[PDB]
Amino acid sequence: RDATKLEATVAKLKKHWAESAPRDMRAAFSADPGRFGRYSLCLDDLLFDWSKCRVNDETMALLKELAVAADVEGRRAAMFAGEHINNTEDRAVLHVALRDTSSKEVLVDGHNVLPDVKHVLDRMAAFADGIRSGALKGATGRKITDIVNIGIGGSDLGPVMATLALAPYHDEPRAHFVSNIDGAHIADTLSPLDPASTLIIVASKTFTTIETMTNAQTARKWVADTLGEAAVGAHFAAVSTALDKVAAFGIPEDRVFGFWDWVGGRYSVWSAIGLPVMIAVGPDNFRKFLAGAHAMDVHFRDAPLEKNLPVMLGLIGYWHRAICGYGSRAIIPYDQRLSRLPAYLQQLDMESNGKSVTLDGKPVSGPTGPVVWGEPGTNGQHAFFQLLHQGTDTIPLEFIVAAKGHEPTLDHQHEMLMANCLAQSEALMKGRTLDEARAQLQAKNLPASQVERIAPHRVFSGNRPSLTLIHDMLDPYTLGRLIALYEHRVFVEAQIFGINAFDQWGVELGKELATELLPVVSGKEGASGRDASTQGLVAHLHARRK
Amino acid sequence: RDATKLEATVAKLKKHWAESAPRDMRAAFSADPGRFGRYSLCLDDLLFDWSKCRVNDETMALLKELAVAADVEGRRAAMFAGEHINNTEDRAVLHVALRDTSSKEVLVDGHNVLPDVKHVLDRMAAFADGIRSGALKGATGRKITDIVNIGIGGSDLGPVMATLALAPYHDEPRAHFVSNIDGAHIADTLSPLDPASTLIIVASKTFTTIETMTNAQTARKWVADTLGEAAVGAHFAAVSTALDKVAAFGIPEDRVFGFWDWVGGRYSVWSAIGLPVMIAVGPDNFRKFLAGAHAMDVHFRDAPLEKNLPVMLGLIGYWHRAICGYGSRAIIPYDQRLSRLPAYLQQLDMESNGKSVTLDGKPVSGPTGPVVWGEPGTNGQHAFFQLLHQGTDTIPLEFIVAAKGHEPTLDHQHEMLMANCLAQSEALMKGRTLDEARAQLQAKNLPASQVERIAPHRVFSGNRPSLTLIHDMLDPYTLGRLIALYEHRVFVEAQIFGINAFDQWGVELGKELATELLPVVSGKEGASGRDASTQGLVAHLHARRK
Ligand SMILES: [Ca+2]
Ligand SMILES: [Ca+2]
Ligand SMILES: [Ca+2]
Ligand SMILES: [Cl-]
Ligand SMILES: [Cl-]
Ligand SMILES: [Cl-]
Repeated sequence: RDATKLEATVAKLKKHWAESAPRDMRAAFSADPGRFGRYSLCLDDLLFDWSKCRVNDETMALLKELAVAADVEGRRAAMFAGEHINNTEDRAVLHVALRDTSSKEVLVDGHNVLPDVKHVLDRMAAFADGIRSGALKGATGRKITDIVNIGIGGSDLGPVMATLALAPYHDEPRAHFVSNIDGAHIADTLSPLDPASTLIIVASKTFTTIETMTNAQTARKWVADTLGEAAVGAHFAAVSTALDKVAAFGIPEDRVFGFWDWVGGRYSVWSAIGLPVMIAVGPDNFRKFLAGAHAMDVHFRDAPLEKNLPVMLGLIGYWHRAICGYGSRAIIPYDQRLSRLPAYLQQLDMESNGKSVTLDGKPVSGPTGPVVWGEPGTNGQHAFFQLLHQGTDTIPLEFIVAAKGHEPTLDHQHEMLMANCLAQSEALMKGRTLDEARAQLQAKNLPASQVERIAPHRVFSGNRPSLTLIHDMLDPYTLGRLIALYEHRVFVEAQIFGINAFDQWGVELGKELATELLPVVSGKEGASGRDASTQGLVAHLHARRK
Repeated sequence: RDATKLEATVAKLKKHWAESAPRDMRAAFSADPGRFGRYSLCLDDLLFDWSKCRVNDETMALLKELAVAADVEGRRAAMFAGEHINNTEDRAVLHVALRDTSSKEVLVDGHNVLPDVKHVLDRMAAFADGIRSGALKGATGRKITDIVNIGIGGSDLGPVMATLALAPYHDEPRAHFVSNIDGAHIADTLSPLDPASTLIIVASKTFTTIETMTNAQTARKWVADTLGEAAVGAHFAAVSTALDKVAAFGIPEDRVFGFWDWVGGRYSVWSAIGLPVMIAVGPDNFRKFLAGAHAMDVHFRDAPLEKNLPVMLGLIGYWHRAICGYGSRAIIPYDQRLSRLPAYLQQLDMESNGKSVTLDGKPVSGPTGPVVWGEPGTNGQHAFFQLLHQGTDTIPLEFIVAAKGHEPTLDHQHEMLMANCLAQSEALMKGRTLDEARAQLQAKNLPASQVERIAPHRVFSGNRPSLTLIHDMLDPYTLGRLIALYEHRVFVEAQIFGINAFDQWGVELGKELATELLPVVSGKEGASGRDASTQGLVAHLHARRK
């Protein structure tokens, strides 16, 4: 890594944005239709087109220089090598090992981790098969009809996202996900269910995660109240490494599935944490999900910078955020089954890159992670695209769509879906001028004064950037490949930012203060010494609760 | 409205923010604990506390001057009076009339709308009661067990949000919501259902909404394929005013429920669009939902500026966006049942205020609507609060929480939920200095070298603003009151921005281009000279579809 060169290149990119980057995208496309080919890449059926971004050959040359000066490639090699690149926590970062079916070995501290990874998946598969087949029954001999995952953050969003995304691959048992400490979540989830046919999965590495374990004890009582204490072992599984604590809870060791310190929560869906996903779609589908991620990993590791999809995606995201000054990015998947992808991507991106200090503990040099937000298309069009088109800020779009849906009789609806996806990016680029707006109103034969009055309200600046990702069909493999692409774009951006993508020290202060405030809120102690707002809110809660 | 006074006051606010607004919030609270009282207001049980925002008495006086200069009060009166304040469409704006049980008359174009409003509600209630009781059966004589709403935008987000929010008040029948043109949505929703016990509600004022009516024809074929053509009339209701088209489709007169041009989509959950919510919770609960909104309407209309909750919420929202420069705001409801509130507020806020021209068609003077986003607490803490605490940008928080949950046996979970809510706002304000981070590490007896290595990563800037809203319990009335609060804050901000909150010209370009693109995507027509990216994406789709 070359700090001087990196800084010089950042400055060149800012000068370039100011003086040389394309301003009129209609004109750029008109004069230079070759830009589609130059600013797109494929990996197998996956097409990544960033040609509607405000870039030219000089932009891409500078971005390559940036990737080189940031040592994206060397930092990547360190990750794959099992080096302790999570420096603040002194840990390896090896979510890639979780889906690695090609390497002979991957070493962490002198130990080949691959056999352990594969052994856990094998045990998960045997368990999932048994639950799915009815071979493994509840305490009164019933086939399990419902599974309830209990976890927070990374122990939840991945499982939810993937399970919903793979609905066509999921039959019985039904899958439910509890995460909020709010009692509404566990209460509303368990109330319609029968304990006799329900499996609870408790996802916590330590088995002391306060919110998860509080929910877990509520579920434990729900089982034991109806089926008796002895039934707990037939109605629970644990995703945990705290073998002492899982035994104390009454979960047999053959229903406990572990993972490792080098699996970050927001990168854990590939591990034992994905157990509810594997129960939902079956082990074969879960392994296809792993295989798709693995294909993206091999590509990420091996493709030269100019052909490397995640590197280009990270470079373009960095461009948008740090150089163009866009504070957010909207990720709009044109697939209702990806309804919970944006929320997943919020954790992956924002918790990784929402950082103000570098690896070495110094203040960062520019903006770091942007706000990530979105909803599926077409839904989002009818909620907030008004602002994306006519708002005062430019917000870059990341579009995702499949060439084929899963409904053989509704391909016409899929055609409308695709047309809308392509039309929105086209609209953001081309806009509509006052003359064009005027002409449309004149064609309705409105009075001249009304045309003149309304026309300015129908103007669209255009030149708003977007990129589009197209895959053949959202199947397990394609989903895995998509998530991995985003894991690696986030890695890339973090390296350019100079931050640790793999720690999360920013959650500690809230936890600390929540621990102090619990007995205060519960009426067990005073809010003496705290700020007057915290005091006033505590006082109000107490008054309203009395 | 005084444009020169308004510009002057904005300039004063910018100068005040730079030079005089509080920079050290710990000091601001410790020196002046009275700030909690001065920067909070109540309406009945509803507490609104903005004392953790970066404001003092001079900020608040300037914001009052701003409201006066913008003629917030005159514009509000014009809304309540039925004037055509949606000037670009030449329409009144009277969502407030939909819940108005106190006024003698509300006039639009000389006609009292209140009796029509109340008559539609009465008809909806009779229908809802019949469906709920089993008096109104399917074509083969079954009690309806499932309702499926089909709509886009404002015909979907409100129904979804409110039905989830009021889960404790919803028994039978089950409620489902279809919106995406993606065939996955209607197929996944209808697949498990029995047409014999299913009622489809088609929400489209025109009954020509392309996505909704495509979905509606798919649902109609689903009913007719199993039950026969004649059965359609017993399995559909319409929220529409297109009486000829509704009759042609097969929907009887007594199951069509209308609304008016002065009800905007994103303000429509109070109208006949709320029918599925009314079938879910019952008419008595729906009327309580309206009553809560009405209580907030009367307050908004009648309270003086500095005692007016929506006015002060809009002024603080404007301050954050236009003065402090915060491009987004995070709305974090500490209630799992409000899981779809942020998505609802995105449409309400962003589609209203994501505008670049003033009422008179001139370019706006500064930033308009911000990006609105969020997830419920505590879930969001474990997803993205890392970034909210330690990211490079400050993003203001709007917290919402209840003093009491619906599960007495889980009130300890509710105490944890409230403690986390208060801890997050406290943490955002207070932060943690380097010496404070070091002291925590030193208390764990870590080596000095480790203390110095780690401490900078555990620093929190603090001084990050938030406001908190507390209500006693999320019941129908409280939900109604909360949504109305946000309708009116959006109103208030729009008046300061000088824009039309009530049009949405920005959705037209995308629709236009999607209509054109459909036959090109389908292959029904050849190419016709679009940009190389659109062409490239089309060619890829054709290639992958065979
Ligand atoms: Ca399925
Ligand atoms: Ca203190
Ligand atoms: Ca800003
Ligand atoms: Cl996590
Ligand atoms: Cl004109
Ligand atoms: Cl009609």
